[PDB]
Amino acid sequence: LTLGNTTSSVILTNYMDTQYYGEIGIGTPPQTFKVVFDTGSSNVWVPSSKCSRLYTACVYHKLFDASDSSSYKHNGTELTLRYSTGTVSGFLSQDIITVGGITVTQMFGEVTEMPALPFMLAEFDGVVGMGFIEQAIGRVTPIFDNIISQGVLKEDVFSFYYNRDSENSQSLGGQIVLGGSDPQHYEGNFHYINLIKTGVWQIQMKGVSVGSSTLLCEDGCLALVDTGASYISGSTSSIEKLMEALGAKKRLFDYVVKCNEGPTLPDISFHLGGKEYTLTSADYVFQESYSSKKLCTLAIHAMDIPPPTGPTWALGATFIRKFYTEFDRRNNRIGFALAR
Ligand SMILES: *[C@@H]1O[C@H](CO)[C@@H](O)[C@H](O)[C@H]1NC(C)=O
Repeated sequence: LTLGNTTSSVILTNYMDTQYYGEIGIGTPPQTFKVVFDTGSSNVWVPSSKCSRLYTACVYHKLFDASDSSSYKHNGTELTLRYSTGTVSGFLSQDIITVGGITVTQMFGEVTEMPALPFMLAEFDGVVGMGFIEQAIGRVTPIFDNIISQGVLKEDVFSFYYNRDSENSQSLGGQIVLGGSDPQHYEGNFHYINLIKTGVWQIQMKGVSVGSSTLLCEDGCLALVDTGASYISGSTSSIEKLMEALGAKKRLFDYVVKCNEGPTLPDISFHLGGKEYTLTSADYVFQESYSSKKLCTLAIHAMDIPPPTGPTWALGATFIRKFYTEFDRRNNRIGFALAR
């Protein structure tokens, strides 16, 4: 390891409280992309100029064109990246990547196959995996390990702030700090849990309360802390018992409640380290209306994550909006503080 004096921040955009992304530059001169920063994956990719326009997703996103980069280095190795909600495929390339102030030589996927569902619903183009090299497809070095290698970051950590959405332009959608936290977006103290293992941003969860009754994950279970997931997710069995306690109808791939019922829905707590992490109804309901004649989506959905990672709860954007999150690679722990 080597610690310098820099921290660097990335400004994020917030789309409808479901997508949080910022800007990176790839190549010389820079080609800019909107990318999700995702603690649940370890690869960088962006759509490629070599993606058939019969993939409608490649008609609607920014495409990396290697033929316009004087700093491109060929590799060409095929890879497939499986995400919870979809899959992309392409080949490895190397170029210079601009993220915050920071310039790093990085191996990434040029995606040539990008399915309409879900990528036509993406405001972002690509992904910067903030996971460990142990999960990296093609054993490629993740961008954060390559940034640590430079020895410029004050600390071997990064931090996520996800804001509530705005009707304003002037709202900061979110912020990643590389090498630190920003005390301007949290208050009180960080409270830390140690990872199960190095190699996955996953921690032990001791319980899940729905009011006063600890009626879920009663023994113990796993929480993946997933900056790239929109929702809080548990296992189909876990959720159908959560969603019974709340009084919510199962639809295709979300649960709903009558909009008028939304505000009187109970608190949901998550026991992590020595602290209860409590979300109000306002925190997990898309309160779009108060009518008995409309339906309102919950920001807790059902996801069966396959082994070895799973089966596990995932704490995504619904949870990070309330709790500023620090990802400590030096001490293999996660710190939560109350976001402001
Ligand atoms: C692709 O990259 C890896 C990573 O270092 C390297 O070991 C491999 O031989 C490369 N292949 C080509 C054809 O450039």
